[PDB]
Amino acid sequence: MLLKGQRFVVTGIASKLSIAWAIAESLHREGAQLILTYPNDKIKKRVDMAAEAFDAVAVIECDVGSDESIQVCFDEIAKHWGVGDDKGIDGIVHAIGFAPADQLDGDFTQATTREGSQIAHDISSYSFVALAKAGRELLAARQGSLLTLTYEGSISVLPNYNVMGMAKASLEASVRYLASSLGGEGIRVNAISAGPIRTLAASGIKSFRRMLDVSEKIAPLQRNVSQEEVGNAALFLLSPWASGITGEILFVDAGFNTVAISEKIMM
Amino acid sequence: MLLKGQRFVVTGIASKLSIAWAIAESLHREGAQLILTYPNDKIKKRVDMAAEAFDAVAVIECDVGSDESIQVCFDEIAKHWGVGDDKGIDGIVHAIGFAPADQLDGDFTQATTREGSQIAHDISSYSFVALAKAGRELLAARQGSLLTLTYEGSISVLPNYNVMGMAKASLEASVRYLASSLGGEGIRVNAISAGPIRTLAASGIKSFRRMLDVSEKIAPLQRNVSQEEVGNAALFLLSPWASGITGEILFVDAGFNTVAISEKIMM
Amino acid sequence: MLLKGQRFVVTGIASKLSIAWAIAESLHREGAQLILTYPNDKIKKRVDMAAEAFDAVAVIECDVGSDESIQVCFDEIAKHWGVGDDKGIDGIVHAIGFAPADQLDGDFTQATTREGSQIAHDISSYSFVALAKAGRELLAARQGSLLTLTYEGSISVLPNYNVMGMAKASLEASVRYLASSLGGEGIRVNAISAGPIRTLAASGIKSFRRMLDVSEKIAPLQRNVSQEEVGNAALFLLSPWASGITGEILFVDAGFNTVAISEKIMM
Amino acid sequence: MLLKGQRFVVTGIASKLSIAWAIAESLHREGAQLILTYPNDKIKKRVDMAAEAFDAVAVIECDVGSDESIQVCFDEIAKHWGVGDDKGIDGIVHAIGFAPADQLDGDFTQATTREGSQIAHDISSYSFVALAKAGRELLAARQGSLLTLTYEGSISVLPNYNVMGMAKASLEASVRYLASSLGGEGIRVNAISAGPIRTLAASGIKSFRRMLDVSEKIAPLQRNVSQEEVGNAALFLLSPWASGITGEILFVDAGFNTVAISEKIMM
Ligand SMILES: NC(=O)c1ccc[n+]([C@@H]2O[C@H](COP(=O)([O-])OP(=O)(O)OC[C@H]3O[C@@H](n4cnc5c(N)ncnc54)[C@H](O)[C@@H]3O)[C@@H](O)[C@H]2O)c1
Ligand SMILES: NC(=O)c1ccc[n+]([C@@H]2O[C@H](COP(=O)([O-])OP(=O)(O)OC[C@H]3O[C@@H](n4cnc5c(N)ncnc54)[C@H](O)[C@@H]3O)[C@@H](O)[C@H]2O)c1
Ligand SMILES: NC(=O)c1ccc[n+]([C@@H]2O[C@H](COP(=O)([O-])OP(=O)(O)OC[C@H]3O[C@@H](n4cnc5c(N)ncnc54)[C@H](O)[C@@H]3O)[C@@H](O)[C@H]2O)c1
Ligand SMILES: NC(=O)c1ccc[n+]([C@@H]2O[C@H](COP(=O)([O-])OP(=O)(O)OC[C@H]3O[C@@H](n4cnc5c(N)ncnc54)[C@H](O)[C@@H]3O)[C@@H](O)[C@H]2O)c1
Ligand SMILES: [Ca+2]
Ligand SMILES: [Ca+2]
Repeated sequence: MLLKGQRFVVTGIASKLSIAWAIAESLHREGAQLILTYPNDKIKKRVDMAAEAFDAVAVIECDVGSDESIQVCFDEIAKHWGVGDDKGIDGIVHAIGFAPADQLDGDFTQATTREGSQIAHDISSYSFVALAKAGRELLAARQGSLLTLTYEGSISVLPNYNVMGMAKASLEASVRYLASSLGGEGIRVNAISAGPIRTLAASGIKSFRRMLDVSEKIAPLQRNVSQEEVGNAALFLLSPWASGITGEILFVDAGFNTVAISEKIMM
Repeated sequence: MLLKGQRFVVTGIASKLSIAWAIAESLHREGAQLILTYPNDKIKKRVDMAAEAFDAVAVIECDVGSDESIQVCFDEIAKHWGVGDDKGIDGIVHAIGFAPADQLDGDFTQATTREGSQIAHDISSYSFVALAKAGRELLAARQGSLLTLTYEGSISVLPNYNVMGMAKASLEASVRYLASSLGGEGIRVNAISAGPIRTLAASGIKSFRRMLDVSEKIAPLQRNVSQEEVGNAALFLLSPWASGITGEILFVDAGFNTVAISEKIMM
Repeated sequence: MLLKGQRFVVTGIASKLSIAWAIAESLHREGAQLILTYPNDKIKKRVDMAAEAFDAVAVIECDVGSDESIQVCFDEIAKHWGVGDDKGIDGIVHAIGFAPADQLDGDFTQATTREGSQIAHDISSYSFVALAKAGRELLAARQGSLLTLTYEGSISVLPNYNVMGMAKASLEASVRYLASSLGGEGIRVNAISAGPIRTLAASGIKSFRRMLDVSEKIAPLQRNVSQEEVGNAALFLLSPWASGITGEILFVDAGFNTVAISEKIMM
Repeated sequence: MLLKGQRFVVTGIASKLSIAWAIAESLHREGAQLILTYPNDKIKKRVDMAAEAFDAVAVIECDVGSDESIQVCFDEIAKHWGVGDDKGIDGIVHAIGFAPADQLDGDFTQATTREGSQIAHDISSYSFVALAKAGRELLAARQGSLLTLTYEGSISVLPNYNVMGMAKASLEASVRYLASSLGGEGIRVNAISAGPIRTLAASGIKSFRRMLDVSEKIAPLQRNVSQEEVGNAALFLLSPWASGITGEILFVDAGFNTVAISEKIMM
């Protein structure tokens, strides 16, 4: 229905719990054709299953740490989607972040290192600019959009978020800059700031479970959001319904970012 | 399809050019049942035509300047929508603003008066709280949402916007407060900040046309948004797709709010 | 020293605990001449003592609820400060807020009334515009500045803050508008957003003491600010040192506004 | 007077036009002892002259691109300022930014490269964290503060600012994180967002002069700020007067950041 005959490149699918899986899901449900990318061979398995679940046009390798990797990915994409009068792409989904585990443990000042910061910014922030660069002509040809996933750590302190907070502030700046750079070609650029999501994996970590729990206690809706809530918001922003929207950070966080002190917290 | 069997109260329809008409339109298109309200008898005509175009369950009077007017409106609504096991309302749309014309002419300090400010805040800002108050039980019964329309004048100066800027900052605060007050009942509260819209009427005013033109010159997409772009974004926020979103200000302004100085402006 | 021969009008002194007392204090310490205003006869006593402590040029009545009251106040001020070649005023301090007590108790939606909102906006927000209006010519003559006191409730929910949150968002909009309206005459307009202050009175209220305590627990400096911290920041903004600053909201809140979830809160 | 017997480490002095020169100046004027740092041997000359003008305790090398360079700098500083019962430092001033010239020319997407972004973030953003790290114990011992210089490009697009916009969003995130990490030791962390400054050098570049000119046209005070305005604001934030302030971005930009469309711009 809504995305009939529209084409999307989705990155960052690591598994069934990935927000990007849910994004892929929402897009497929609405009639879209997908190419999915994978960073390495060990993650390739989970991507293939997504390929299966959603009838993926193609599954292409893409390490956003490698400009060469990105270039060849977009070359491959050109051959499915860059030939004919109907050439182009309707969206690119960036759902990639990484910081060395040791950057995110305890005191920001003690834990943050020159290299970890460099890596965090490269993979989490520059990579979006990199995909914008490689996708420009295809997106331009269908006036399609770019979408990234961010987080409130950028503008508000949360413990152990650390250098990812810096990397996300950076990525949100890139949203604004790209929207200015690309809007002349009718390409929209947007971000969703997802709330903390209770996953299987995440619930594993005492400190993470704790953060999830104060979240629910602060958030107006008195819960954490689900992946599907984020996927449907993403669906919206990638859809013709969002044609008037560029440069937006859309919070899908059950209202967390708007509270200073909740009544529930007062004890 | 998307809003099949869902019920919405839409205010602020003054004519075919009204953003609220386009909102009503988007909601109907997706299968929704509408009650439309009108402030006075002279505006009633335009509302009726909307009633016609969209098969309105009902057309009820509602002056958001009168608590009594609002109460009786919601009494009337109770009789269509507050009986049965399926009782309740899926959304309320607030698309009402007013300031005395003389508040909005030239120097903010010279032009702003105690009474005009009072009127601007009452009709433009308190009225949303007022509808929240009267709608609480119906919204609560279907976990539905509230939606208002705002503008960037709240946080950024634009000439002659004046006391509406203050009134809109207020209204956006009310979005945050209501989201906190109501979220425990599963009621979402959100706002769209629309960009300047080129209408027939508006194009009439030299000073307005001028503001429209610098807008297009600043905005990344190099245009002003259409009512339908705002109606579809509203559709989204009122829909189950937006179930993870409360407290949001969603800009539908073709990216204006994100620019400081455009390259086009540099001359 | 720093404010030798400079003249300030200070409002909002209700007692020794008032932030405005501390502001007056900082200004006097640095060599400034003060006129202090009082709203009513019962508050006049505390103002007089301030007059005593700081060698006030004059003590004039000023109910910011009355345009007539404000006009005559500025007439009186004209006679001390509006004659000679050295005519004018270096600053006006607005430290006035009020909402009916019943507006600020429990559920925002249940508690907020049309009239309380109206009163909150009138006294807390419009009054600053009103003083700007009456002071324009005097400020213009010495290129002096306006300063108001706000609070984070405007942009972030805190319980029972309610309609003052709306009133403060409004007042901060007025800061931006006034800065635009008045800057052509070299008049600066700024605000301080004070953190919660532990006073004698305030510590009286269980709910207030509780809010103070979560504050200290969230704030980076692990304490609440003192009146004197706010008075010295105010001193700065009213001083020639702040000649490049207009339109600013300066947070003096020991860093509260920047935290989402503190480590101390995590239990 | 105000900073009698207080000690500051100032970085980023490149010449007499440097904002950091003006900062040094303001600090000295108020009775402070300075150590100044230099990045390389060719810049060392301008630093020495500052050493002369302000009676610098010491002039130490510090390339914020080298962790080793930073460590040894703080070792040297320890020997002047880390011995005795009065050991410690009252402030550290970070006034360092760099991006490869080619990152800042034309289309953000075309011009931005993986390496330029990496370099911009390393020198402009991580370096502040690096100084925080090395200075922690000295600052802790006198409960002193850190101060950085930023710019509105972080949150609002300006042409050719590009990857520095991203780097500055990052640096402002670091301000928030550091304020949280360090506040327990009574160390404040703040930033000034300076407006565009008309310098000799800068006026040289057609595109820069143009940006300066639209600035003056947009800014409420109808001018650009001077270095001395920034130095005095810095003086304030480094002073005991600012003891209640941490995590702040203080705009010293003559009100630019608050305008959307000026009346002067409307043509
Ligand atoms: N889960 C949450 O609580 C939450 C909340 C807000 C923001 N986010 C953001 O959502 C995004 C997606 O998170 P997620 O939970 O779906 O999984 P995630 O955190 O694993 O997202 C990162 C993804 O990028 C991939 N990736 C890592 N390095 C790569 C490289 N060099 N090249 C290519 N791909 C690489 C990973 O394999 C993974 O698929 C992230 O950017 C995250 O910051 C998540
Ligand atoms: N058009 C734009 O450029 C633009 C941009 C941003 C924001 N907005 C906002 O969008 C909203 C809708 O604007 P619009 O262009 O559709 O028309 P509008 O500006 O006429 O919206 C006001 C509506 O409220 C109604 N109304 C006024 N007083 C009332 C009262 N006392 N009781 C009940 N209803 C009353 C009016 O009749 C009208 O239908 C407004 O709040 C406006 O501030 C519009
Ligand atoms: N104390 C805090 O925790 C805190 C924190 C942030 C913001 N603030 C703001 O600081 C400002 C000063 O607060 P405060 O603690 O010094 O005392 P306050 O809250 O009593 O400030 C209000 C002052 O205005 C006066 N006033 C009230 N109605 C008036 C009228 N009609 N005309 C003239 N004057 C009138 C009052 O008598 C009083 O002096 C307020 O605006 C408050 O919102 C205070
Ligand atoms: N001038 C403006 O218009 C303006 C406006 C807003 C922000 N700012 C910010 O103010 C700060 C100071 O700018 P400025 O105009 O005084 O001069 P600048 O732009 O030259 O500031 C950079 C300084 O850092 C030094 N530096 C560069 N690489 C270094 C390294 N590897 N190690 C150590 N030092 C290094 C430079 O030599 C110079 O002294 C910058 O961070 C800039 O972004 C300036
Ligand atoms: Ca937004
Ligand atoms: Ca600020």
